[PDB]
This record gives sequence, structure tokens and C-alpha cells, in this order.
Amino acid sequence: TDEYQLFEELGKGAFSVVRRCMKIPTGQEYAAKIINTKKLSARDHQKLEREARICRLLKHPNIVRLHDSISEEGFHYLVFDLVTGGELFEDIVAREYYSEADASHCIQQILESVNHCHLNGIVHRDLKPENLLLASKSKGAAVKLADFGLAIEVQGDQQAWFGFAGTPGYLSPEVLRKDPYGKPVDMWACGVILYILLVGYPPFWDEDQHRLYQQIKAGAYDFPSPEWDTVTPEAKDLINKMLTINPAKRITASEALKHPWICQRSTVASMMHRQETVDCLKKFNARRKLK
Ligand SMILES: CN(C)C(=O)c1cc2cnc(Nc3ccc(N4CCNCC4)cn3)nc2n1C1CCCC1
Repeated sequence: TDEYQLFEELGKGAFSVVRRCMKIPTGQEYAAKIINTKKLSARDHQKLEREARICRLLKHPNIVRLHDSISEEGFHYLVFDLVTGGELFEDIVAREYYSEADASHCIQQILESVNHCHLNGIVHRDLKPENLLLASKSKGAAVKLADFGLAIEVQGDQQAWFGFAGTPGYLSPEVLRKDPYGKPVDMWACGVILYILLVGYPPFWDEDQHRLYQQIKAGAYDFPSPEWDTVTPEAKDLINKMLTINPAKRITASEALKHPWICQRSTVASMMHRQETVDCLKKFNARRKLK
């Protein structure tokens, strides 16, 4: 800990904070989650070691890397390799060309990280734009799935009621019905994200959170004209299969990586520029920054 220098705030939590830090003797930059271990519940104490254990298990080019776990007097540090490219969604709105192919490229990377989570018995439970970063400012920076603070460990394909966790706009139907759930919830979130990547606004939305949940449980999304008239049928097909209410028939991550819009991207995904999507995303990002 004394080996690290702390700088600005990168995030905030109930009993934690995320700060940019640097390894003093070598100058390597990291993102450290600083948890005040003092006056911490037993429940909260198990969640902390569960996050450390989960992050330690995940080594993948599309997942953030845990560098160190540190226990000090009254504080605990979760040190991750720092990614400097910012949010994927903020990078897209800065582009001059953005098409289905780019969205397919992004979702493919997200699907690799989700598939690598599920192959290791880990369900993220909170897939959302804030947790989708870009490795660098380099042209071809890799997408990085971040923040496993809500992730859970599961055995095989055994569902269970693991609790009401996540973000309202991305919650699956089965979590809202308080049914047992598992890996498919991440794939419902990927469906929401993919929808937003194509048109720039969420498939489910309402001022009243109670109406939102009725929309989600009913699968009350559609592909309205005119913006969806130019989206390929294969792109709507992949979304459909992710936003499938029945969790058993919902497409898995390994199946989605073999969908023609993903694996045959160069000949299936449209290359047309979608400026209206860029414009909508700019508004979507602005609304997020308020809350
Ligand atoms: C710490 N934990 C548990 C992680 O999973 C984790 C590993 C991370 C590695 N690199 C970053 N770099 C980074 C991320 C966001 C921003 N901001 C740019 C300006 N506005 C919005 C955000 C700036 N830099 N962040 C990481 N995170 C967290 C992701 C959310 C915050 C910290």
C-alpha cells in the first residue's frame, strides 16, 4: 500500500472508493478499489473476498486484470491494471464512422468475456455501459469488462435465487419475477446493450420504474421505423434471441459467438454509417451522467 501513490477518484461506493494509483518504484499505473475494512459486516466481508477470488480467477484479454489484493489495518486494496481508453459508449460518439460491423465487433468482444466468465462458473449480473471500457486510446483497443463487485459463483447450470441485484434498465425478466436464475441473465443484458449499440436508445424505458419492469417482464420492445428499417434482419435476429423471455431458450454466449452477424460479420453486418445512432448515444450518455 505504501508502495502506491493515490490520485483522483475513479468511482464511489457504499463502503469503498476507486482511485487511480501508481506503483511508486516502477511507475506502473493501476485502478485501486479502496475498501475501509473497519466496521464491516460479515455479509460485506464475504462479498469482498468473493470479488477478490472472482477477479483472481479471470485472465482474459477482454476482462480487467487483477494485479494485487492487499489487506492493511482498516483498509483493503483491489489493484487492477489501469485501462485508459474510457467508456466504450463515450468512444463511439467520438467516431466519424460507425456501423453494424463496429457494433458486431464490440458485441463479439463482450461475448468473449461473458463466455469466459460462464465457462468458469461466474455470472457478472450487472453488465452495463459503465462496466464496458476500452483498453487504450489506440485505434484498435480491446473492450474490457470491469467491476465484478456483484458477480456470483455458480455450479454448472444449476439455477437459484441469488438475490435482487443489477441495474433496472438491464434486469432480466426472471430476476424481476424473483425466479431462480443464472448465466442467462448476462445474455439478457447483452441484448439490451446490443439494442443500444445499434440505435442509441434502450429497448425498455419508462419514467416510472414500475412501468419499466412490466415492460421488461413482457418483453415489450420493438424495432420502430424509420431507424430500424436499415438494420439487417440478422442483427434483429440476434437481439430477438438475446431478449427471449424464456431463459432456457435464450441464446447462450457460446451460441451467440457463432451467430452469422457475429462470426460472418464482414458479409452479414451492414457497413452503412449510422449517424442517427451516434447522435442518440450522445443523448443517452448525457442522461446517464446525471444519475
Ligand atoms: C475497480 N474495479 C472493481 C474494476 O473492476 C476496475 C478495473 C479498472 C481498470 N481500469 C479502469 N480505468 C478507468 C475506468 C473508468 C474511468 N472513468 C472515465 C471518466 N468518466 C467515467 C469513468 C477512467 N478510468 N477502471 C477500472 N475499474 C472500475 C471500472 C469502473 C471505475 C473503476
